[PDB]
Amino acid sequence: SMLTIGGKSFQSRLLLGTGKYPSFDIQKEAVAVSESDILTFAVRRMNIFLEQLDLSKYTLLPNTAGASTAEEAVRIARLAKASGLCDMIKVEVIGCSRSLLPDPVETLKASEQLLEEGFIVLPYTSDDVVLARKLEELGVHAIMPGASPIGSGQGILNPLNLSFIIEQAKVPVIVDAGIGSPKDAAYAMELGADGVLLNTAVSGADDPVKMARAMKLAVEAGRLSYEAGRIPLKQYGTASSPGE
Amino acid sequence: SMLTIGGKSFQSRLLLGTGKYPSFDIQKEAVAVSESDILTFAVRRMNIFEASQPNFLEQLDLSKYTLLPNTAGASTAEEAVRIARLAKASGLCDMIKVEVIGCSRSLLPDPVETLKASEQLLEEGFIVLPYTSDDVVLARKLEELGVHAIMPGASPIGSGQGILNPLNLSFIIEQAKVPVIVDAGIGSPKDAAYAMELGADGVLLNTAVSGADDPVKMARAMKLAVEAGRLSYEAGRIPLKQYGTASSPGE
Amino acid sequence: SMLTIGGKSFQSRLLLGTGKYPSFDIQKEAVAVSESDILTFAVRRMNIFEASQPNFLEQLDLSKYTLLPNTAGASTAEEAVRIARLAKASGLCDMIKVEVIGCSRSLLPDPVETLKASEQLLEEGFIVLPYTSDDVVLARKLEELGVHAIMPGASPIGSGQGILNPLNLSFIIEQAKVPVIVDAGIGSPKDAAYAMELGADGVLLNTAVSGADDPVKMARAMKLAVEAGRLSYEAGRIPLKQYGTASSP
Amino acid sequence: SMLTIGGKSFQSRLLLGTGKYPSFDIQKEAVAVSESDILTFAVRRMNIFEASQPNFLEQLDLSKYTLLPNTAGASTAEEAVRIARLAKASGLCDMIKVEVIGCSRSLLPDPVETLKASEQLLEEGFIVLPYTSDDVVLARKLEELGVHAIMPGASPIGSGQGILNPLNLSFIIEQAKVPVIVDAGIGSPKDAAYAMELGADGVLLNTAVSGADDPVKMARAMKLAVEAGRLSYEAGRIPLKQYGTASSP
Repeated sequence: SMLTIGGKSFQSRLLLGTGKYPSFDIQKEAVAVSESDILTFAVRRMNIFLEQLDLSKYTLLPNTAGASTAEEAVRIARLAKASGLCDMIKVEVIGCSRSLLPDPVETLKASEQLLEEGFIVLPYTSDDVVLARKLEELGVHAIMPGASPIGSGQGILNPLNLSFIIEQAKVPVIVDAGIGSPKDAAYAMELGADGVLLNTAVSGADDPVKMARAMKLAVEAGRLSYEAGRIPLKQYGTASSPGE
Repeated sequence: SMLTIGGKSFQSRLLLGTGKYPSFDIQKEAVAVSESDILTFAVRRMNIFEASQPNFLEQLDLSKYTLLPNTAGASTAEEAVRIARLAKASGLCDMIKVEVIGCSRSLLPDPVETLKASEQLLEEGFIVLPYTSDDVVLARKLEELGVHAIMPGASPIGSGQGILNPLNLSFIIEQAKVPVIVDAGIGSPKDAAYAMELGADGVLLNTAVSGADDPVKMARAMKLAVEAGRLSYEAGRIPLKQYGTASSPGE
Repeated sequence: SMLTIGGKSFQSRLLLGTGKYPSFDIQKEAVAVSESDILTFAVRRMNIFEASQPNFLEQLDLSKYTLLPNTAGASTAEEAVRIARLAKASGLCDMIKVEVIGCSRSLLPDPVETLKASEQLLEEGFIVLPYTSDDVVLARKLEELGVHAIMPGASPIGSGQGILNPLNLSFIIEQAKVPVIVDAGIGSPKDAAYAMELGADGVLLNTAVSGADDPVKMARAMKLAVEAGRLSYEAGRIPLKQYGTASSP
Repeated sequence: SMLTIGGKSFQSRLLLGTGKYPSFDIQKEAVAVSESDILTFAVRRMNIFEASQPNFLEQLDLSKYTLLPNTAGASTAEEAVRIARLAKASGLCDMIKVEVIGCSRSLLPDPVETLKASEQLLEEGFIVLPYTSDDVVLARKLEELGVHAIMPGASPIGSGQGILNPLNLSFIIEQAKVPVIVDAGIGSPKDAAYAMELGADGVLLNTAVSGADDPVKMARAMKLAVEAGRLSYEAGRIPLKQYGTASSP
């Protein structure tokens, strides 16, 4: 089924970040060739606290990057909404300055509060399997487990956990950041994810426009493969596969 | 600079295998949506070798593609040469894929026989593309014979495991003076994209597509994956963040 | 160095589970050859409940071990606390392993219930060691409650997969202010050794030893593996050579 | 069983290189604590090849070990044969490790020259052990020449990455009719243990030990790792649990 969040459907399963591109011209070009329908951005890092873009053609997913506690995240979200730049909110509460991995307690807390306030909520979380279900039980509109640490470029580090999260989900699962190249974006969709959220892997490339194109194709390719029923892994029964 | 083998250029970097699809209609549609320019097939298992088996490449306009018949079935260089000669005599050979399997369990290639068959076929005027392992120096040895491309396998034929040794593949691509096309052992788009991301000039696929529940859709998936991986390669992907933890000896 | 938890030291950094061995004779021999000083056991499945279940500690001279009863079987913090109280009242509790599984399929831990149970048991005077996931910040949240050790799993219980996310484990061990012991998901010596090579203070295993065709021999192997891994960590292993290939962006 | 090569038995399954230690004193104690019975060394780089070069075997009591000189440095089969002959004339050769590197960047072996050198040395009466890649059929071609052991690399020499293709190594070990010893590329105990867990008859290492901050302690760690891995192989480890997720097609 077409990616649907909070009752709204999207033709593109690729969520694109904005803000760290070399220039607005390159950013606008990248956004276009990506064909993304949902654009995400760090609210804090903006004048109100992305130009040359007709926001009327996109759904805005501002995030609370910079927040250390649920309270700071709620403050940022309320401002985004009041500023008219929020169709849905990406709850992001980083709890480690070194790894930049999310704080589960604060994410759980902020998600519950923002749901009570009427927001369409999408929490950025780790690949902790039960935690993901806990977030869903609050009533969030999507769950966004990270493939790996933000900006690591390592791709998905724990396919097994991601598989558990996707298979138990009752709302869309979108792999968020930690992506480095098309192979990672494709793998996420191959595992059954409903979409992928990318930012630095594209804006940080030597040629952002080309990479944005590559990611668009990779997400499509991975989704098609998932739907097509790929071949299984051949069983050889050697020592490298204990129990086989 | 698109894929160029033996002086001929190809718009598509995806080489598609034919012959094991559920039907000729599905195969035709798969070939079309893949946009592949080079079609590969095991000639030994076709009507031309014996009229007890249907022929592949059916319903296909052979004039719109470059044919890469392979010597699957050969156990020795001599058997490979026999197959190649017959394929050429039958008008189904533009280039030959030298495949000499030396293990019935893993289906991995025999290096000695592959080197032998490759040298012989080059002497006979063929455009030669050897299927080989990811043994780095072996790849250079093959190039030194004068082959027109080197086709290291990502993993064993039909394993569906993708690239098992990206480091070795990286060494092979970085030292090559002719195109490098990752051949089989591919299971999904992520693997095809990765090959291109490492710098491969192309990917050769068969069972991954023909064996999927929906071959036509997977054919389209692989086409997109190869294009995506190649684009990423050209675009200069971001590096890996260095955290300096014990999981990375040397930070 | 020497493993120290709650101020108590142990010569062996290998923690061993009891209760699932083929027999008590084998369990006794496996425990002995392992040289482990800390034994864990699921109180919920023992005789100290309603119906007479087996006494997993039968034939063992308990004066030779520090007891770490666990709350396996608990679905909520409340049930975990009750199990811990039971172990304490039965005189079989030196420290408590808090385990609250939240997924019947993966058997992965419930972070909310684990946080809750840990805080409650600390309030009740126990030396607390929570079993947790490899969620990095979660590990710190547990430490910040005042627990005496953190026990992140290498992979799901009984998976035999070994360490699935060494990076996350590395962050957990490097930020920790209490001992970090990799718990379960271990399949063979290579995994136990890796855990120690990453800087873990110890490893806790159960079925990888009890479920092997030769439990006693595997106990010996794990003993040697944990020792080897630790020595390597201390010896300063060689770095990864960099070739500058596309496979290393 | 016991590691047997050319009819000769060895108590230790750990083969150790010499000549790259911080000092001969450290080398001696490292070799001692490793309990290795077979020592390898690069003849082309020591005194017997050029008086201007030192003797990597100083202070060692060679009568306590079986000598496995290697042809490291040889770029062709001819050079390898020459090095082997020298080692023999110097009375420093019980078995010969054939090593013909064909890439200066990766240091990976030349299959053609290795095949050629092995054949020639066998003809000249040597007990031959070729260093090779993890090319599965290549390993068998070498065996079929009549060699006494096959030594596939886990990864490139000095890479410290451990075993990069366990599947291929598994095929090599399962098809072999002679001992298979994983040679170099090893970085820590987890790798040595894994090699044995896959069923290797032994492991050969050098810089992972000689290059550690504490070579003596690392030598001990590797001794324990090889023992642990072997014990696990024999003990019958637990299988990999299957969850039937998309991550396992």
